[PDB]
Amino acid sequence: KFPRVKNWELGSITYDTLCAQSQQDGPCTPRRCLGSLVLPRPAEQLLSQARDFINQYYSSIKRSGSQAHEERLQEVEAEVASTGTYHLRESELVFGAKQAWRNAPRCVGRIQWGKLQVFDARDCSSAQEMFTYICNHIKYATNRGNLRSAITVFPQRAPGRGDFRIWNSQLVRYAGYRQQDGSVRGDPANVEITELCIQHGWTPGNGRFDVLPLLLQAPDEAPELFVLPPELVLEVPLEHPTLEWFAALGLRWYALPAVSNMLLEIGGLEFSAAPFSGWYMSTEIGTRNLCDPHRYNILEDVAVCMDLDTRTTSSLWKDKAAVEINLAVLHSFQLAKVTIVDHHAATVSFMKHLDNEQKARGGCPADWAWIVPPISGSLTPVFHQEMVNYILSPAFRYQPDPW
Amino acid sequence: GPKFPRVKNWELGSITYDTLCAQSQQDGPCTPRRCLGSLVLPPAEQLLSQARDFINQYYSSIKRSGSQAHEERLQEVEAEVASTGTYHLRESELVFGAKQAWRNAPRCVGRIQWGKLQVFDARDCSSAQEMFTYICNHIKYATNRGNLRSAITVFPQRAPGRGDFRIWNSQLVRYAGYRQQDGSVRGDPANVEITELCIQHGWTPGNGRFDVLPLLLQAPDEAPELFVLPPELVLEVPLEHPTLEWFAALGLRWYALPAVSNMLLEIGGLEFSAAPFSGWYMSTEIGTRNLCDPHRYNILEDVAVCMDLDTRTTSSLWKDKAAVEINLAVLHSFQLAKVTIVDHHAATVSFMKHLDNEQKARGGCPADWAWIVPPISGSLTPVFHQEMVNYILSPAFRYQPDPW
Ligand code: HEM
Ligand code: HEM
Ligand SMILES: Cc1cc(N)nc(C[C@H]2CNC[C@@H]2OCCNCCc2cccc(F)c2)c1
Ligand SMILES: Cc1cc(N)nc(C[C@H]2CNC[C@@H]2OCCNCCc2cccc(F)c2)c1
Ligand SMILES: C[C@H](O)[C@H](O)[C@H]1CNc2nc(N)[nH]c(=O)c2N1
Ligand SMILES: C[C@H](O)[C@H](O)[C@H]1CNc2nc(N)[nH]c(=O)c2N1
Ligand SMILES: [Zn+2]
Repeated sequence: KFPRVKNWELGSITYDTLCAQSQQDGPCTPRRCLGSLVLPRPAEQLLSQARDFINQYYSSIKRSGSQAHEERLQEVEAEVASTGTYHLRESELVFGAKQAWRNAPRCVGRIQWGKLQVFDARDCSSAQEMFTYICNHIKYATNRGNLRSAITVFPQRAPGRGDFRIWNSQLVRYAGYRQQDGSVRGDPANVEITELCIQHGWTPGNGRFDVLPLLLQAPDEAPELFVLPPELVLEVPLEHPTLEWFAALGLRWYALPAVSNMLLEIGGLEFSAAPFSGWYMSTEIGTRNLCDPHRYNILEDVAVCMDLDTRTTSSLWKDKAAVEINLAVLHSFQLAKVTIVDHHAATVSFMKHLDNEQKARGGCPADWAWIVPPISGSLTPVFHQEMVNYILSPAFRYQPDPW
Repeated sequence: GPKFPRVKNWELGSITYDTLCAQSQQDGPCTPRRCLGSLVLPPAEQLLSQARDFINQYYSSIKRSGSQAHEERLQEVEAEVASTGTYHLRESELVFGAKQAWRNAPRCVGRIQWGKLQVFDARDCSSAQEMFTYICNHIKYATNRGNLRSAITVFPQRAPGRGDFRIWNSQLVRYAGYRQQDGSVRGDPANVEITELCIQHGWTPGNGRFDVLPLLLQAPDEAPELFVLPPELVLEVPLEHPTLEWFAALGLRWYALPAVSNMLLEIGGLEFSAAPFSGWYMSTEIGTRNLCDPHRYNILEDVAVCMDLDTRTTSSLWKDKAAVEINLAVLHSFQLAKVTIVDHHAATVSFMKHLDNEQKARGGCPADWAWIVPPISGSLTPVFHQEMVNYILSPAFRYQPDPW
């Protein structure tokens, strides 16, 4: 029942016992594995998730089974029985947010899980106020380049109404403009969201790196548009340690990776706007953002600058240009004094996290295909590490686009 | 949407549904509670139903399902089982089944070539010495002086109460790994045990990093016998770099023929415990895994020092830079020597084409994403962006316990 987990570089073995705490099914069955898929295909239930989560909280502060634990369980029962829902205490919300990050199987940054600033924005009643919270979050998290993990939590979902939602997938994203010639200027991942901004009254730029405005939505209201003041949005010009021409490419990226469209689930309560940020691992920018063919797709441009032979796969021009771009990202961030981690350092620290979690919890849910970096996979220790993937709560989830 | 897994390509935005998985009759390790896809290792009644299924596959493949010859073959199979407990394949059925087992292998990126496989029937083999003759013929044919050709040699199947035909070596060609007094390993550390078994069984060992191992071959109920491959049969490629002149001075080399020799071939309930198969290398197998794994030759640091990189800090990407050059050295050296090899870009491009072929022909293709994606430059290849469904179809190759 408990799976054996082996590391093939070192020959070491552990057993995951934590997986038995899973209450939520993933996409696999004994007939077929679907672990490579990106997205997923009443009082009694809420009450039991609420109890489990409260048990988790009192166990975390070592006060499991005390009177405060007992009376808090009664408070939750009393509230659900009367209202069909309940509310979290602030410190509970703080615990739940850290735990949702801890439990995220696709996150390689989890050694940092215990260090998270939690902003309680549950007293927010308008899109305008959402914006103020978001701006303070950005300023805090950015901290002049010395990035600090943060989450801001807007009011929970309520059965009698529409959700608070941030329409953007990230707080900072570059616009993508579809052209008459069918190409895309800017970031092709953000075409649809750029078009929505324009529909809701934004005057668009014409650059490759136009920071998008935010579409913020209070319950049952049309989303409202807010331009982030450019002084809040820290960006890094990309240059190269040895290649002088690289800077001429005019490439840049923003400092703050801040996911804004996922749902935060704690004790059966759902927070549909709960944006969170940390700092980048270099491959996210250098490899995926700039090199993906359905993104900025710069590989060929860069290789031609390097005067590589582009005529054939076997000169490994792609691999060569990809390394230089990742190096440029590392160099430029370090030069601009902005927090960044390379994929070797991050995966080493992830291995340590796995060992920490083994001792603490008897395992760690991990999604191998997301943990292993998108260049030089087997050069990192996580490649050689077997991993068990499963869903624990508190959790982050995907949710439908609100349009 | 259809009641079958939906499979997306995220580069292109295209969708398919896998209906082939419905044909799987064997459970993998995953459940609704937990995914275990990253784990490397996983009577007459049972046999008869596997047999019937295989015979139906055979007759469907020649477009003769339901026909007299199909029903007669079925009757023939159950009569043979009813009186002996086993049965035997016709020659053309073995050929079909071998190719099908390769086509069904979820972890193989080379499957576009599945229809082109030379199937050597060695089901008459009766000694360890004859296994050696068969293996030498396979190696010569497959190597073809560098113009490599896919091949499989099939020795006799498991029989009840009778011992197995086994090749102890994991591949027909492997380098020795000698444990040193300083605790280190000279040669390939993956091969420490088999090397030590060969010496026990009377091999006089070398003292190099690239000593070709002898074969340990086991006929039914006999102790295994040792056979040295005549060196003229084992094609090897000395490694050099196109621009970095000192690379050749490292004395690195690899062999031409990747020939897996310890896997079990299952066809219709029948188990062929000895059926070595071979193709040609994808360059990352050698340049990235065999040469750069910390637990293999582990040459990353040596090469990066030669390249004069800053090995004191992760963020110089010294590991990534050296790896790329080692991989380019592998491609270049194999090309120069005119030995068949394919890079990870061309290999994955042709695997996508294979996925498209199989969608039309069978309605899906079992594929293990973590194995299909190459170990350098993953997201630079098109398979990274392709969702995959993994399941077990039969005929199949299986891992089997080491015989010692
Ligand atoms: C502190 C620095 C952090 C680093 C270096 C980091 C790194 C990463 C990486 C590389 C991924 C895979 C993303 C992709 O390639 O699409 C990821 C995913 C994820 N991270 Fe982290 N992360 C950090 C902080 C955080 C924080 C603060 C949270 C929440 C509080 C978080 C929650 C998540 C979640 C839920 C995912 C999965 C999202 C998805 O499926 O796209 N991470 N992270
Ligand atoms: C024609 C050129 C071929 C290429 C380039 C190729 C490539 C590969 C690669 C890269 C793997 C992943 C293994 C690893 O990295 O450890 C693999 C696995 C596999 N291949 Fe292929 N292959 C070829 C031919 C064949 C042939 C002829 C067969 C058998 C008839 C075959 C059967 C298998 C099987 C059963 C596996 C999974 C077993 C394992 O190694 O774990 N391949 N192949
Ligand atoms: C907090 C944090 C820090 C960090 N360094 N990195 C991250 C991952 C995000 C940024 N770099 C990529 C990830 O973006 C998150 C969104 N995931 C993209 C895949 C996806 C999801 C849902 C629907 C789709 F259609 C597609 C988070
Ligand atoms: C026929 C063919 C052609 C080709 N290019 N490539 C191949 C795969 C083999 C060679 N390059 C790596 C693979 O070797 C397969 C053996 N390893 C499987 C994993 C494993 C399991 C148990 C214990 C272990 F130590 C390792 C086959
Ligand atoms: C299809 C496949 O699952 C998809 O391309 C995944 C693979 N691994 C990944 N890993 C990370 N970290 N981020 C990603 O976006 C993806 N994409
Ligand atoms: C832990 C993980 O399952 C293991 O290291 C796998 C990953 N992917 C692989 N992919 C291939 N092609 N070959 C391998 O040996 C491995 N090793
Ligand atoms: Zn699975």
